[PDB]
Amino acid sequence: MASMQKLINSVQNYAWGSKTALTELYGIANPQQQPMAELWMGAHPKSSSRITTVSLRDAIEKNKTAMLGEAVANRFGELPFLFKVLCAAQPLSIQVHPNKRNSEIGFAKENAAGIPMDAAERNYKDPNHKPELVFALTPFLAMNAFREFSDIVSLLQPVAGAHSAIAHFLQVPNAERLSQLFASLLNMQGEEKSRALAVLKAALNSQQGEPWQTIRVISEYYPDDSGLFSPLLLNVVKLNPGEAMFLFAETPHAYLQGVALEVMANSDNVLRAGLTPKYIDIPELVANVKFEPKPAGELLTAPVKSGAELDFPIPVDDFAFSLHDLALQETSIGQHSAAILFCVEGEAVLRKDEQRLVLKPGESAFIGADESPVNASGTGRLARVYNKL
Repeated sequence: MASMQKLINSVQNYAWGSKTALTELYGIANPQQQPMAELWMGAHPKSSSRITTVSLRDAIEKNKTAMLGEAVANRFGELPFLFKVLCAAQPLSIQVHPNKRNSEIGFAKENAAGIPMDAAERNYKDPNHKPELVFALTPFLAMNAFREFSDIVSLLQPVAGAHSAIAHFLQVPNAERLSQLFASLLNMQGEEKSRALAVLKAALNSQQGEPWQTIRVISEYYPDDSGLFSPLLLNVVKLNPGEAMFLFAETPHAYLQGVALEVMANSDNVLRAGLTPKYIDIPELVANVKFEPKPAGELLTAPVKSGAELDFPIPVDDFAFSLHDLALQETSIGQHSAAILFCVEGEAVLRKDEQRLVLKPGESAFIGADESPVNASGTGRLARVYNKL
């Protein structure tokens, strides 16, 4: 193993992935025009990155302290982050990540039931909650958290007659009635559901702009989904490149279009909340959602610039994320932990003593804790996932 290891990374060819994005952005080969949904950078047991070839997982397993650093070897016992490029060419499902206590419970329920971790029925893979950070690489359309009540009221007007639960909320717009509204919409069946959707679709022809536009787009993929009402309840966000959001527990969100970097745990817990053909346990979902608005001005995470470094402070010990402006003069990039460095744009030259490693856009390198620091020079920006402990 050299000081700096250029990663060979997995691309997950999920059907919702873009056939072109990784190629357009990074020159990643795709002669067969497969959907390319996620590019994984990390040591996940199902699909670890490789180094020159051996599994990064396997390499770390053989000297955790040297590779991870003492702090991470102590606190986590494994690489504590998975770093992805996500390319959403179709709108994805609305999801909720349960809080710590409910995660402990769900994890235990599933273990007690003997559900394999890998089963498609398995919803809880960690007895904990860790936030997730999403950072836009191209303009990125998403939903995140409930709108202020007055916003929801205004948006539900044109569809007040779609369902009695909508009328009920409008009569007294509060958290309790929002919860009831959310549950009622998800539980609509048969003609009740079709009538509600008919009202909404008629509205889509007499309302202009957002979120009505987002509903139109989603309806091309989920034309019979009660989740079509969701943009009226949840904030629709359009991230410009370089903007980011942190997904809090107990909060519905959805990735709808575009390319983003995602920093997340290796193992997470997901409850679905719409835009899915799958079964939803509504009582469980509702018991794990906080029906409280989040103001639009609070949706983006505010980064902090210090010299050439832009940190995105994350309220969790597990992982940290920064962007580094490259210059032709070297700057030192150092950390107490394993790091993954990813060239966002431009070109990065990494140097450790006499070793040099060039990263073109879309390429990444793993730096073991023992090998910090490395000097970076070039043009553009380098993204870093690491651990601050």
